[PDB]
Amino acid sequence: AMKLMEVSPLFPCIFLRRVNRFVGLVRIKERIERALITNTGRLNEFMIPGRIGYCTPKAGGKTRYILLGFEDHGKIAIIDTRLQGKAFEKIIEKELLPELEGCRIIKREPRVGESRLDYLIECSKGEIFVETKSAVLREGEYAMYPDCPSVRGQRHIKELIKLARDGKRAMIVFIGALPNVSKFKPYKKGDPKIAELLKEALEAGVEIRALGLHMELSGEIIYRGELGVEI
Ligand SMILES: [Ca+2]
Ligand SMILES: [Ca+2]
Repeated sequence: AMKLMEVSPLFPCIFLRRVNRFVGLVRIKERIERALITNTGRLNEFMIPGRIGYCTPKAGGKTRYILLGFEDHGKIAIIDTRLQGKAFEKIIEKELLPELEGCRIIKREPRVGESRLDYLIECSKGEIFVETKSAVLREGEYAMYPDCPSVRGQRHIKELIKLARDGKRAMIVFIGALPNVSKFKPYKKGDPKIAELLKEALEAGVEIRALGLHMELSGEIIYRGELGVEI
């Protein structure tokens, strides 16, 4: 394990209810507060009235707090996809993935086919498109994706497959931002098309990685290393 970054300040809160896919209500001390949710998943196991979450302030505009994660086995599971992405960016910056040494992000959200993928990364010998996905659904030692059907994700995997068949470099990285997981697999029930598409991706040449991450109550974000991938 090693430290990537720190989030400050971090406020414990009580999760009250999800208003819609973008917003939740939480209790912070005396106050009921609107908190941004940046994760399109159901997060049914986390979004339970009474559960302890962790928020950070947001300077402007619509909402003043971001719900970053939830208490999970004494640590914090990171649900916020923006934070997960920032953690990934630190991994790239610090060159902590040997295969991506000497590589850096040159474009964020470039258009690819009918969609956009997270990153275009430039290396010494060429470029690589990298899509990162949240994997915070737990089954024992596994982090899983997704927790419900994702058309957005089906599209992304299709564009990755097409890149690889065109002989371009393509990668999907699952961010297993849960403490105490050592492996990754697709949650077939959540989206059987995605599980089928990930198999097709492997065969086509799309590189698949999964990373273990969590946040400590201190705000420190910890990179545990890679998770064992099953597809
Ligand atoms: Ca994206
Ligand atoms: Ca993404």
